[PDB]
Formats: sequence, structure tokens, C-alpha cells
Amino acid sequence: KSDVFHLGLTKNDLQGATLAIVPGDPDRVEKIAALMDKPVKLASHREFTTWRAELDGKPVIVCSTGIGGPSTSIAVEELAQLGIRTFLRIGTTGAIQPHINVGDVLVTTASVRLDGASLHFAPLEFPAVADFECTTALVEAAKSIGATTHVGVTASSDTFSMEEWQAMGVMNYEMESATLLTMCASQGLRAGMVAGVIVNRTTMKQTESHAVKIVVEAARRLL
Amino acid sequence: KSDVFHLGLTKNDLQGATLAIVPGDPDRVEKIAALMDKPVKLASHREFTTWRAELDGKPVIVCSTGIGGPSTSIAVEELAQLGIRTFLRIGTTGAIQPHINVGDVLVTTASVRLDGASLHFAPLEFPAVADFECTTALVEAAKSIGATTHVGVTASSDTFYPGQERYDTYSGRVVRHFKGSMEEWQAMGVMNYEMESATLLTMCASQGLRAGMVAGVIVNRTQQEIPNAETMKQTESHAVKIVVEAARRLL
Amino acid sequence: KSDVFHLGLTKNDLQGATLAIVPGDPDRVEKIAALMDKPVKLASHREFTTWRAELDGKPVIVCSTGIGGPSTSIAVEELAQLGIRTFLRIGTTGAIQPHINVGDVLVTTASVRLDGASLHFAPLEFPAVADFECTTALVEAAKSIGATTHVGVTASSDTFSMEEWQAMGVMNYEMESATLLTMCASQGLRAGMVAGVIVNRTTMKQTESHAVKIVVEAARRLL
Amino acid sequence: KSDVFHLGLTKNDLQGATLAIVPGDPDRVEKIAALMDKPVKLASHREFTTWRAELDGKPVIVCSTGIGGPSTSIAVEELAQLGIRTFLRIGTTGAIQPHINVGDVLVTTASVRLDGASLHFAPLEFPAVADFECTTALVEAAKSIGATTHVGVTASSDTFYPGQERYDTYSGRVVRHFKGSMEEWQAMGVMNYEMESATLLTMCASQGLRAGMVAGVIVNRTQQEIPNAETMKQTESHAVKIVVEAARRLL
Amino acid sequence: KSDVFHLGLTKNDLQGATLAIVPGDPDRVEKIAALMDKPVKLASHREFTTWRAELDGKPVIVCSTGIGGPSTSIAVEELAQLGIRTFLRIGTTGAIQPHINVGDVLVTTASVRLDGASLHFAPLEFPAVADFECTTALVEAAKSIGATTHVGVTASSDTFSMEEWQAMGVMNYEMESATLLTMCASQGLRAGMVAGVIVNRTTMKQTESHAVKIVVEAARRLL
Amino acid sequence: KSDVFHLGLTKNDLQGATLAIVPGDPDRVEKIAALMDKPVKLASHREFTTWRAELDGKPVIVCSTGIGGPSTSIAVEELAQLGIRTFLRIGTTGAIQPHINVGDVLVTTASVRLDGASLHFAPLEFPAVADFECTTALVEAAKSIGATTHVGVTASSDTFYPGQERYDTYSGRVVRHFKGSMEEWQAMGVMNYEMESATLLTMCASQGLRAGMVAGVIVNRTQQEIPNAETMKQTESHAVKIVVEAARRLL
Repeated sequence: KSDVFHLGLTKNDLQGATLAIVPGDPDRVEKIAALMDKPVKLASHREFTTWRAELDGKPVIVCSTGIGGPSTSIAVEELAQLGIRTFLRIGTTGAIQPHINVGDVLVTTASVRLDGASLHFAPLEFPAVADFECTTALVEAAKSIGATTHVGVTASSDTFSMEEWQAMGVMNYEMESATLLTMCASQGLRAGMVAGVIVNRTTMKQTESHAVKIVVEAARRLL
Repeated sequence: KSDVFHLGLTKNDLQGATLAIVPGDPDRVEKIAALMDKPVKLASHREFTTWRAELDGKPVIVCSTGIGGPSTSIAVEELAQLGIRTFLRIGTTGAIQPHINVGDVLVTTASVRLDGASLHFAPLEFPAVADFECTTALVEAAKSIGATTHVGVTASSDTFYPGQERYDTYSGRVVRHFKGSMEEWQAMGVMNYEMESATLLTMCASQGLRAGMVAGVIVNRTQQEIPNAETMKQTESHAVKIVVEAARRLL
Repeated sequence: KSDVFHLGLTKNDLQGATLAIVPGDPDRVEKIAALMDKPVKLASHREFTTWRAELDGKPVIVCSTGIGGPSTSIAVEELAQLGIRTFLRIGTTGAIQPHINVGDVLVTTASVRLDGASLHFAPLEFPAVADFECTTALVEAAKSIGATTHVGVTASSDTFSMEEWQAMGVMNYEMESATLLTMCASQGLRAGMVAGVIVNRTTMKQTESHAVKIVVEAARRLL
Repeated sequence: KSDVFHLGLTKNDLQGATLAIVPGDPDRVEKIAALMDKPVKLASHREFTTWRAELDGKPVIVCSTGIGGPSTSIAVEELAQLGIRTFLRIGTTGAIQPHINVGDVLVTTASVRLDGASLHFAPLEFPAVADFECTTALVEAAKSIGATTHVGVTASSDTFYPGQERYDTYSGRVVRHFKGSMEEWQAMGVMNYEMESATLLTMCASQGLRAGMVAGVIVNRTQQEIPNAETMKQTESHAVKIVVEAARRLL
Repeated sequence: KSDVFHLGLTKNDLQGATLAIVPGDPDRVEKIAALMDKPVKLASHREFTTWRAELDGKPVIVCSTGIGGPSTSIAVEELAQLGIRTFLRIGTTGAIQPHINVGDVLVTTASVRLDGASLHFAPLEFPAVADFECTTALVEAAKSIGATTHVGVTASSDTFSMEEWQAMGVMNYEMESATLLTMCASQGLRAGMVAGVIVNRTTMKQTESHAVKIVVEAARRLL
Repeated sequence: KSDVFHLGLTKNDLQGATLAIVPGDPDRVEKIAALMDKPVKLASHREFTTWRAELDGKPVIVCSTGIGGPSTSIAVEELAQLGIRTFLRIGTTGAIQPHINVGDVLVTTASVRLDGASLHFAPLEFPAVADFECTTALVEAAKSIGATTHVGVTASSDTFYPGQERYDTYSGRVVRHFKGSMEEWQAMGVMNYEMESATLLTMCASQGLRAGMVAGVIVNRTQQEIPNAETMKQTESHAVKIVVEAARRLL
């Protein structure tokens, strides 16, 4: 029996890991893990596929979050129960700012809370802010590989106007950040987020790959 | 469109099916489909696995929704554009009422909308109500196999933990507006918590689609006695039989 | 002195009744009662006119509710204090769906909560749903007399856009259902609602009469 | 229109009256009207009973509103289309302040909007305020007959039970947001609860009409001693005298 | 050390005063004080400048409030701690009603609560109403000098549509009244407000001067 | 415009400065400016006092905001129309976390929006976030002089009393929605309360301006020991040094 309700993991599986890289789906999980040492698939239940690997001799976790705040909230809480204290989200997004180019990397400082799940953790007035160390590490890792990076606000909703968030400067949209960032910032957990710009309605697997290297390199600076 | 991104289906694959049984977990799709005739796998992507089968000669679909409102809305919407007009949610759940026993079956008339996704289809004031024909079919099917059935309100929350006022967690605490909410729902007659019915019921009720929901009770946190871990798998099979018999009546 | 603040009734008046038919005004109260056996006028205070009658040898109550949630909340609570556990609302409405015809009967499964009173009983997230047995009994009674019936959502507000609720499928509008349904569904009381379609902006006393027979026949199935 | 559906009146019946005294209960209309000159009954439908009378030679109207905001809004609106520009609400109420005694009179300056109807005339941020000339007239009239008067805020709730945090009920419970609300209103200086002033004051304040409100205190749930059941009927007569004398000054 | 966190005053400074005239800025404070007897400047810290004076032999306070609800809330609470029980606000505003003329005087009966601070004292449903005595005294003082006066609703926000509040009859806009009135009416403190109409987008220092005399004369009737 | 009403400045006075240090109190402007080169006073009206100075050869501005969001929004907006694109808020604050000591320095990453003014620039869902370059500069400057720094969330309230759940007041009470709020913010990791950052951060984050915030801790209401009343003035100087060094890096 695992120590958690959904992930199907026990504390021993993590072998002392305190950091987890949290992408959306299993395919990406394996990709991330494959960049690191001693990659081992630990469990797979529903949307939650967890691998374990090592960075500079220290164990790190990679675990899929599924779609939306709801599913993210489960993986995040269960990983925290298992000992994870630092969470780094990696994804691919579409930018909505004309000065942002495909291939560029977006580091979220905070999210527009347009979801439902974030509210189960804090009133709307509480900001969905990324941890400073985590954001720093991500910005430095991106710089380390010559990526063009934008650091700012991301809009996060439960749905899969554009003009208003664009005037407010929001760089892009996605569905899980408000939850991740809020639940971490309101519980003493550190979270950060990086996304590769694969489209801009205002070349593509390379971007994802470059985003994957960047989350891994940020992790190395955070352990 | 004639195909859909997430499910990976074309309309032709459905052979004109207009009813779908929607469990949450893709691993339970094949088993529900196997209960009917000519079961065949159509696709499988992410947590969206769908099979087709025949019931009384009519094509029927079984497709998993994954966890949560957002994931569920993507499934329903795609199935809807593929021709599905009737959705039967089948699940396993915990109960929050003392008089409800593991092995009992819950049929949901409407849900408390503690989610985000449902709000994109209708404002909060709109009820996350289940279609009467669907509810009727599900209740009569449960009565057919002699199940003990509870018909009422379900609370649909975007979280498994704080929204269901669980304190067995990393923080050990729950945000203000949720503190004491479980007791309120209980005193108000809510049968159980789950996470997808708010978006499913609201989407369908607001878009002229029929949706209904049944679930077997596998645990009860208000009861001291723990499930028979026997009676649990029996309950899941039980629920599956119910939802299939209900589809039979909605063809 | 009555046992209640407004209805002017004592528990004995109900003679053990546990079901009440709740129309809006006194004129309709007498009409309903007159369909049943041993009809007796019990009290009349302000908007609240209560008769007692018998259905298949069992006593039933008929009591006017007045206008809106506020007044309904009073009659409903006081009837509950007196022992009523099942409430059936009967009214006449205007439909807003093109496929609904005058003369048709509308059975509400749940209401759009646009009132104020419903909130004094439960947060807006709680659904204003009709009890399943009550809805069933109403649908069966309508069928028993060959009525064309529609079963769905009703919009309920305190005011005496149309296009939006029409696209959401709401069948019609009225002012008391959100309160009735919410206060009953959140307190273990059973409620159901039926209305005769007397207009459709998208023959008339017969409709009301047919709605009256239907609520009475549903009551018979619920006792 | 030249007639109105609910009240059953034509403009001519009012003989150019522009002031109306609006009690809640139709059975108290005749008695208020009888205090003035040439009292005549005009109509009576549902809980809407109206009489006309003369005060200092000017036609004045008395019309009941029935119970609740929705019923009240129908009365005010119709009277307004018939030419009424000044409304004086007269009532009997309970108090929630210990220093307020049965037999005392309350004149309302503004109301806490715990209702639904008022929101159709102005957003919550708008104050349910009473017209200054009306309030002035009512306060000076109370002082004229030597009443003990309290001038302040009234809480106007859509329910008699949970909204006034009554626990003497079928359920014995009150929804979250209302739990402890009575104590808050008290500490904030609210004098009493009633059910119609929010819609009356907001309608009038937002539509350039004058409205004012007076009520006699017939009970006090914070006091142990029960009313003299003598002093109660005296209080109602008392209030009636006040509202009539106030109309006298607003002609 | 003062008895309060911001005003820099001790209870003795007030010499028993229980009434305070509360304008927005220090310049106006001196003007008001100068109308009275024995005017003495007591303190000046940040936005808060307090003078003490006498009206008909009784001590009265004049204290600037600064800009907005936030700053007003501080002066109001601290003055209350020091013993003030009656607060009279004086300002100059722009009217938005065509029938209101420059030079006219506006006495607020209640405010549209469009600010943030008022909510820290009471839920939005609670009315931001002026005390009856205070409003009376102000109306009588205005009448005493032949001023054309309007008594009604004022819109109060944190920002430095017009058409909607105009149809609702609101006479004008300002930023501090919702806070003043709400915090006083919800704590047993008496508050009133008068403003001189210096503009009407629908001669000028005289108006202010006439508004100043009026607040002072109202104070005299309230002590 | 080429001038601004409230600050009393023309664009030329700023000599092309695009960065401003914004303390709250005008009496602290000269001292911050004196730390840099060629300090000169430009204006002084109400609580809006501004000086100009040079840092590493570049003109820089120092301007006080006064107390509260509304007053702050007027300052920022005017400075913005005069060419300022980078704002560094410098202040003194109390802490609400036991592990935070007087003399420590707080650098704010984002604020809980408990105010009214911020809402005019963006809806509540928008985060009152600080610009990353500004935050970075402030954190590295604090590390430069060896300060003990805390980087996190600040609660920005429209009141000093009820919004910071102070019970040491005239009423001795706090409105419902604020009762127990202090403990929630604490458990959620909020470092301190202040009153202007919500509007400053939201304005800038939503308008493509950079803003950052640092403050020295001069008190701690969760600690029994009272400040050294020595270490307090040292803390203010400390914070001033930090914000100046941070500007140095943002030129």
C-alpha cells in the first residue's frame, strides 16, 4: 500500500528527494527524467506517472500532474506529504504578447487567478506568486543556455478577453499555475514555473526540449 | 471538425452512437464495455480511453474523463461534437452521511458547485441538475438489481483535500471559507463529495444534453468500521451493472 | 393562540397531515381544496389562507404562500413546524421556449437561483433541486390525464436576459421556486413543483384547472 | 396605463394624491384612514387594499404592501405610476437593542440590505436611505405626542427566521454566513429587523421619490420581560398617530 | 509620547473635546479654526494636522484627514480613542445633477460605498448613513446663512458610470465619506457631512468659505 | 500635460529621470536624497514632496506617496506621466512572523490585496506582483550590506486597525470577515502588513512599469520583547541604504 491516496508511492521511493519537477503529462515526465542520472520509473496511476532520477548525486522526482488545478492539487499535496518542498513546473504555451517570439522561454513571477482550485487554498486577494529562489534559478538556467527569456505574469483558468489580459501585460495562458503557485506560496512550499513558447497568435519540439533542459538545470541550482 | 484533438476519434468511429457511459478512470473502460456486445477499443490518449459496444443492437460508447472538471469538460465537449447527447457518469465514492453504507448506491439529482470549470458554462445561480430521464433510468435500474439507493445532492469540489475539508494533510489546515463546510453540507443532506459532476451536469443541463450520475459507496469517513475490501470491488461491479442497465432504458 | 407566528394554526388543525399543497393565492387554495374530500377552511391571516382536506382518507393541507421568496419562506417554515414534510407547488406561468405550448404542463427539476431568500438557507453553490419522488409523482399524475409535459429548469427571481436563460434551456420564470426548493432540499423536506403554461411570448383557466388536478393527483401518490 | 394590474386602481381614484401611507397589512388600512377626513375604500385585491382620505383638505392614500420585498415593490411601483411621490411606511416591530423598550418608536434613517428585491433598483453599494424631509417629519411628530424615539439603522431581511438568526425553528440551524450575524448587527447599532424597508428605501432613493419609515416596538427578544399585551395595541395606535401627523407636515 | 499611533496627541490636548471637524487638508484646518475662539495648533504629523479651538466656551477639535478612506480611518479611530464622539466633514465637490448650482451646499444623508476601507468596518449591505442630528444641524446652519442646500446621496470611491449614479440621483463624488459615515454609523459615533459646490460638469473660494462657516455653525448646535 | 496638479512638477524638473524611490513620508525624502549626488528639492505640496539627485551620473527622483492607496495612486500616476518607469518603495514596517526580527529587512514579492484602490487598475484575480529585476536588485543590495533578508508576501490593507486585526481600539471589535484573518495570513506565510503596496504593485504590473519594495522591520507584535528604540532608527537608515544601492543596479 502506498503512503498516499493517488500517486501510489511510499516515502522510501523518493529516497530523500525534496524537489519535484511537475509537467502535465507522462510523455514529458520520461523526457525530463532521461536528462538526468539513474532514471527509474516509480509508479503510474491515472494521470500521475512518477519517475525518480539523480542530479549531481541527489535524488529528484518527476511526476505528471494531469489537466487543471484539480488534478494538480492532488499531485502537489501528495508529493508534499512524501517530503517534496520544492516544485518546478515545466510546460509549453502560446504567448499573447507581440514582442514574445516562438522559441523564447517564459518564467512566471505570478499568475492571474482565474481557476477554481486556487480558492480552496486562499481567498482571491492572496497572490499566486512564484518563489524568488525558484524564479531566479529558472532565469539563470535559461541564461546558461542562451535562451531569450521573458519574466512576468501568466493567466491561469479552468477553460481550455484576450485583449484585456494583453493590455495588463500577461504573457500567456495555461490551466495549472494559479493552483500550483497559490497552494505552494500559502503553505511554505517553494514553486517556480517555466514554459517554452511554441505559438504566438499575435521549431516547436526544440522549444519543449530547451524548456526541459532549463527546468532540469534550475533544479540543479535549487538542491 | 470530423475529428477531435484530445480523444483521438472521428465521428465514424462512433457508428452513430448518441449515448456514452463516462467513468473517470481509463482502466475501467474495457470492463464496462465488456459487459455489453461487440466491445471494441477505439482510442486511448492521456486519460481519455474510449471503447464502443452494442446494447440491444444499438452502438453505445464508454469513455473516461480523467480527474477533475477541466479534464471532464474536454471529454464531454468532444463527445458532444461527435454526436453524444446522453451521458451517464459512473463512479465509486465515499459518503458523508452516517445512514449511508458501503455497498449502497448513490444517484445524484444535482450537485453543489464547488468548482471552477462549471462556471464557464453557466453562472453559479444555475443548478448543476441531472436530467430527469437519466435519473429515472438509473434509479429504476438500481431497484432492478435490488440495490440500496440514495437519491439526492452531491458536493462537487475542485480539490480532494481542502474542499472536502480533509485535515490529514501536509499543512493540517483548511482555508477560512472551507472551515466547517463539511458539517454544513452534511446538515444540509449532501450525500457525498466527488470532483467532476458539477461541470458534467451544468454543461449538459445548459446545452440541452442529458446527463445522469450513479456511484457505489466504497467508504464512509463518518463511520468507524472500515470497508470490507471485498465489498468494495463488489460495489464497483454493482455500479457498472446499474449504469449499463440504465443505458438500456435510455436507448 | 396558534402554535406559529403567522399561519394562525395549531398542530391539531392539521389532524396529522404531513403534505401541503402550496399555491400563491387564496383563490387557488379553495379551488384545490374543492377537488378533495372534507374540505375545511382553517385560517386566514395576511397572505396565508389554509384549508384542510382529505385524499383517499388521509388529511392534506392547502396553504397560500403569498408573493415571493420572503412570504414563501414563512409559510414553508411554519408548515414544517406544524408537521408538514412534503410540499407541492402549483402555479401558472409563461413559457420562454418555442417548443413549449400553452396548455402544456411544466415540472421543475431545479431552479435558477436569482432571488434573495434562497441565500438565507444555503450558499449560492447549493442547487435548488426538487425532490425525486415529488417530481416523479407530478410527471406521473400529468401523464395520467394526458397532459403534454416538459421537465426541466425554471428561473426564479424577486422581480415581477430572457435570451440568455433561453439558450441555457430554462423553461420559464416565477418568483418563489428557488426559495421553496432550496429551503426544502437543504432541510430534509421534500418539494416538487408544477405549473400550467398559460402564455408563451416566443384556453387559459382550463390550464390552471388541469394543473390543479395534477398537483392533487401527485399528492395522492405521495402520501 | 391609467390603471394598474395588482392594486386595481385608476389614477382618477387618487384624486391627485401624491402621498401614501403604506402599512403592510390590509386590515390596518381602514383604521389608519379613519383617523383622517372623508375616508373611502378604493380597492382590495390580494393583500393590496387601498383607501383614500383627506388631511387638511388634501387627498391622501393608504395602501398595504403585503409581506416581503417583491410584494412591496409591486405596490410602490404601481402607486408611483399613479402619482405618488412620497411614501410613509408605518409598522410594528421587535427590537434587538436592550435599551429599547416596548412602546418606544423607531424612525429608520437607512437599512441594511439583506434582501433580493432591492438589488433590482440599485447595486448593493447604494444605500437604502430614507428621505430627510420624511425622516424629519416623522421624528418631529413623534416628539409632538411625547413618544420615546430611536433614530437609526434597521436590518431588512428576506426571511423572518434564518435572516434574523432565529433558532426556534424546524431545523434549529442557520446557514454559515448568517451564523452570529445578529450579534454583529447589534454591536453595530442596528435597532431592529423587518422585511420591506430595503426595497422601499432603495426604490425611492434611487428614483427621486421620498420615503420615510416609523414603527412602534411591540416586543424585544433581548429583554426577559414579556410585552404587556395591552401596551402592544397602544403602540400600534401610537405609531399610526405619528405617521398621520407626519403626513400632515409633508403635504 | 502621544496616546495615539499617528496624530501625535494626548488626551489632555483635547481638553475634554468630544467634537471634531474633519477636513481633508491642513490649509483648510487652519481656516476652520480661525473662525472660532482660542485657536491653537496642537500637532502636525504626516497628513494629520490638528488644531484646538472653542465654540461658545467649549473646546472643539479640527483635524485633517488626508486623502481617501485609509487615511481617514486612521484619524477617525485615533480621534475616537482620544474622546471624540461627533465628527463633521467639510469639503468642496463637483456636483453631477443639472439642478445643483455652484455655490450651493450639499448635505450627505448617505454614501454610495464604492471604496475599500468602508468594508473593513461593515459588510457592503450596511448603509453608509449620516447621523440624523448631525445632518439636521448642518441643514439648519446652512439655512441660517441663506445657503441653497441639497440633501441627498453622495458617491464615494478610491479613484480620483457618471451617467448611472446620475439617474440614481447621487448629487456628487468624493473619496472619504463612505469610510467616515460607515465607520461612525457602525460604532455609535455621530457623523455628518457638508460640501460646497465649486463645479458642476452638467465664485469658488467663497463657496469653500461658506461651507466652512456652515460646518462651524453646525458644530455649535451639536455641542 | 507637461505639469501635474498634485505633485507640482514639470517634466523638465526630472531632467529625464526614469527611476523614483518612493517613501511614504515627505520628511524622509531629503534624507534619502542626501545619500546621493547633487540633491535638490523640486516641490512640496500636501504629503507629496519630491527631490532630485544623481546616482552614478544619472538623475534619480525621490517622492513621497503619503498614506494609503488613493494617495499613492495619485503619486505613481503623476510620476508615470512625467516619465518614471521604475518605482522602488522603501518603508519601515511591523512583522507578523515570530522568526522575523527587528532590524531584519523584508523584500516583497507580491501583496495580498486587501484594499480598494488597486481594483481600479486590475480585477482581484490579478496578482499584486513586484517586478523581478527590481526584487533581484533589492535582494542583492540587502545581501551586499550583510542584512538579514526575508523575501515573500506582504498583506496590504486599507486600514491600520481592523484590517490588521487590531483590537486595541475604540470599539474593541473587528467586522466578521476580518475576525481571525491575522492568524490565517500568518499560517499562510505573510510577512507583515502595510497599506500602499497593493496599489503600487498592481498599477505597475498591469501598466508595464517596474516596481519593487523593501522595508526594515522596526517592531514585531508577535514578539514579547520591545524594540531597542535605537535599532529602529538604525533600521530605517539600513533600509535607505538598501534602496539606494538597488537603484544603483537598476539605472
